[PDB]
Amino acid sequence: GSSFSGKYQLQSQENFEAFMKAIGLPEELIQKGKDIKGVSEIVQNGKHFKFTITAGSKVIQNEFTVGEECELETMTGEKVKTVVQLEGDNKLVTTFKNIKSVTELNGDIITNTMTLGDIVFKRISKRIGT
Ligand SMILES: CCCCCCCCCCCCCCCC(=O)O
Ligand SMILES: CCCCCCCCCCCCCCCC(=O)O
Repeated sequence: GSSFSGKYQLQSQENFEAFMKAIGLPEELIQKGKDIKGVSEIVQNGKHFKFTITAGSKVIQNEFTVGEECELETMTGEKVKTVVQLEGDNKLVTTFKNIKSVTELNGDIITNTMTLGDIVFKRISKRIGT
């Protein structure tokens, strides 16, 4: 299975600044990063996932197997041990650092929602070729 596989780019986001402040992203990276339409690349092979998030020179590479312990490198660079689960046929769900993350794919649109307390940080991305 390779349902999530693809190359995607941010179209729009909500609450970037409030969320990144709350998690402790350096102010310099908040200000430089707020208008970056980052590129996300996902390679899925059954339960095994590799994903790359690129925003300028900043490249975050992660991998996990659904249902197994993984170590996810977050935006600050903090690495957190967690588990990513499938929810329904189109969602990837996990929690780290008290952040609830939901990644939902519908056709060529991926929506990622991260909520920390009352702060909801929503990203909409669109497939950009192969
Ligand atoms: C060359 C100047 C450096 C640019 C630094 C960019 C700062 C990163 C911006 C954060 C983008 C948010 C990515 C989160 C991805 C996700 O939620 O899955
Ligand atoms: C960098 C923070 C760790 C991310 C934790 C979520 C792991 C499951 C989702 C992986 C697919 C990545 C899709 C991201 C799309 C986007 O950039 O908004």
